[PDB]
Amino acid sequence: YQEPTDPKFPQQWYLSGVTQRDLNVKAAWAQGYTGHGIVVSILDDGIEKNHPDLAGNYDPGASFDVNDQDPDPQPRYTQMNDNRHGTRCAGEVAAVANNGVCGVGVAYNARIGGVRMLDGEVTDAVEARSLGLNPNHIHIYSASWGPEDDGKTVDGPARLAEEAFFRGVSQGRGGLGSIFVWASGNGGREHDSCNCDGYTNSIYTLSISSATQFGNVPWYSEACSSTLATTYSSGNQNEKQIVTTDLRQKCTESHTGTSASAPLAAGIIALTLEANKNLTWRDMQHLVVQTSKPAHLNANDWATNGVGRKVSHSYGYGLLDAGAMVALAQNWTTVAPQRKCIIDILTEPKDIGKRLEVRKTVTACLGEPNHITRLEHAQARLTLSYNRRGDLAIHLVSPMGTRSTLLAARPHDYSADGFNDWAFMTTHSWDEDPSGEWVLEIENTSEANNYGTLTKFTLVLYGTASGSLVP
Ligand SMILES: CC(=O)NC[C@H]1CC[N@H+](Cc2cc(Oc3cnc(N4CC[NH+](CC[C@@H](C)C(=O)[O-])CC4)nc3)nc(-c3cc(Cl)cc(Cl)c3)c2)CC1
Ligand SMILES: *[C@@H]1O[C@H](CO)[C@@H](O)[C@H](O)[C@H]1NC(C)=O
Ligand SMILES: [Ca+2]
Ligand SMILES: [Ca+2]
Ligand SMILES: [Ca+2]
Ligand SMILES: [Cl-]
Ligand code: NA
Ligand code: NA
Ligand code: NA
Ligand code: NA
Repeated sequence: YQEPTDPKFPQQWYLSGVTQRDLNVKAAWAQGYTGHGIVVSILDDGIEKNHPDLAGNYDPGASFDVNDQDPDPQPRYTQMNDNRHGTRCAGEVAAVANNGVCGVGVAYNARIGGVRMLDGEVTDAVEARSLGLNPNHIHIYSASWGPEDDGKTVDGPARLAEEAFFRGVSQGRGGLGSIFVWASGNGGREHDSCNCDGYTNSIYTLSISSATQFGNVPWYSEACSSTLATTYSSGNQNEKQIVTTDLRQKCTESHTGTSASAPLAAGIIALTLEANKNLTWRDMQHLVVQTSKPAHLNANDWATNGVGRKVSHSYGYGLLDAGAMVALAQNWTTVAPQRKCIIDILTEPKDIGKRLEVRKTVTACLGEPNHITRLEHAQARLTLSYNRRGDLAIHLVSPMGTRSTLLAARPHDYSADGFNDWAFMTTHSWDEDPSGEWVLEIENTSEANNYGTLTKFTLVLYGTASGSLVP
């Protein structure tokens, strides 16, 4: 295998590292996987389709302009270079290799497009028309943004966008399901808690957080239980950043944030789909769970779950490992059809006060076609009132003892509107047997005499009843 000759490839430390602090992408390339035949679309502020490092891989069939309602996603050029982010992300996935320009994409032979959707009012329809763009041509969608990362917002896809997610994973990609890759958020300095973002909190999105070059949790990271894995991104000013294509036919060495991590994951997923084009949207999440690597990622919350995997709310199952992903994809057996077990927990509303614990022993739909012995995602769908929402911290403990943080305290969240059937999601009990006692904890983290009521707690289990590995 001959590694890329591009002038800035040596500066793409998260690929070309010889120190083991990288995404192990060269190993995938050396197995023959470069993204050939795979189609990725960047949902953002547009894509400079004539960029010298993107033109050779540019695919109009992966592109649209929902802001101006035309097929051409070219960015709006301004003095401050406002609409450059989509172009930066496109190059992370699929910048051309061995052409004397900038560096390379993770999947440097994949086809790449962009949806111009963020340069205008982002409505439910705009979101739905973007997520649902050409779903039998585009394999993988990359989205780096969502509701405001101000640490006080609770919002997610409205009706059309949620319908687009279910249509995508159900009928997209020939029935195998669109793969939606999401950044878990940039709200770290606002103490944001990312299950409050219904896009990254969705089971239908494969959610990605960031690690700095030295293996630390960056200032901008949000912790939450819905995150699945991690890719490198920026950190302090002694740590390197992401190197990629930039607006006006330039390169950049200063692409940053969790919003730079999701495209790298999308590229790794593109290599993996080249290795096995029959992978379903759920198969891809299984591969990520099984192959991601905690080693050398620093966090104070690494915990071993019930099947022996380390999980963190900052990192999910750890750093993506592209060589391992493509190796395991090749002979992967398609997972069984997805089951869903609905358990309405409360017999009466419960006063929260200073602290509430709800314990329930469940059989996970024993005797039914939705019996689950092998969990994938789990949700605690909660309806509650509270006088100051951000004073609440919420945890969910599985029968195997895995304590998922569903919500951390959010000091800026002064809302008195509570949670209205909010489906807090955790990935940390993946492959556990969910039969047994679940424990929900709601606590007032403030010394204030806060008050409210939990009126509904639905435990929703997804998964299967076959195919488990030895822990
Ligand atoms: C009841 C109803 O009908 N309820 C409609 C709302 C439902 C909730 N939704 C949330 C939402 C807001 C949002 O709002 C924005 C707007 N704009 C940005 N931008 C633009 C500026 N950019 C500058 C970057 C520069 C500084 C740089 O390069 O650093 C940052 C990102 N981000 C988020 N997006 C998304 C979204 C983003 C992507 Cl990607 C894909 C999809 Cl599907 C949805 C979603 C808004 C409409
Ligand atoms: C894809 O997987 C399905 C489900 O196991 C199987 O029926 C089908 O034959 C597979 N197709 C290919 C081309 O491998
Ligand atoms: Ca246009
Ligand atoms: Ca190049
Ligand atoms: Ca957030
Ligand atoms: Cl469902
Ligand atoms: Na965000
Ligand atoms: Na997700
Ligand atoms: Na444990
Ligand atoms: Na059990």
